[PDB]
Amino acid sequence: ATIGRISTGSKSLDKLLGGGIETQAITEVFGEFGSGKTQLAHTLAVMVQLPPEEGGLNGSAMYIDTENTFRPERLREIAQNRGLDPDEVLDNVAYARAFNSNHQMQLLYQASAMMVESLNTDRPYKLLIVDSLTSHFRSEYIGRGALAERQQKLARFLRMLHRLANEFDIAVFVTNQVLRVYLRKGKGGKRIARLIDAPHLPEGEAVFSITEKGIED
Repeated sequence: ATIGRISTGSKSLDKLLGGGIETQAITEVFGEFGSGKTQLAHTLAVMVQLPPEEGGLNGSAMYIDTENTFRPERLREIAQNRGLDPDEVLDNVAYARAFNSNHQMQLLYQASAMMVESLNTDRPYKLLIVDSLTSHFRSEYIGRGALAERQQKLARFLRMLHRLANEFDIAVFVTNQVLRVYLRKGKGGKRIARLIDAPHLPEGEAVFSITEKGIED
């Protein structure tokens, strides 16, 4: 029942989030294409695996890809640049591609089954990534008349994500193309993260960089 924390790689971004990404909660990052959402997702996929003193929870990660954003070659560079074995870091990230919105919900029943199997092991799942959470729902429910249903399907998927985060004590990290964090391009390849409407965290901004290590100050 202790709320775990995952470092994002950047200490200024971790400060804004009150210590990092929370287990038993969903953290949403939104912004335009190229604002760093997937780089943050890839950095977290590595960070989670690290011991607490280094910013992780000694866990494994699951990655649900909706629009082919997963880059194992990028995860290998981040693992290498942080002094880890890239093939071992890769082995600890379960990847699954969602082809449609209904397949996306079905993937959560598979994540649930996988989480149970790895629960007693020395490396339980501590992170679930959903890259471009809303892309399939917007593709399939177009126009004024399918707005009610899209919102209904989306709310249902969010209810499911909340249940998994609470019963397995995992962080859920979701990305959303343009807890909520707005990402934006800053000056000189810098990125600005702005925290919006957090109940117990003040609004503020955090500037960070995209490097060979993924995300850092």
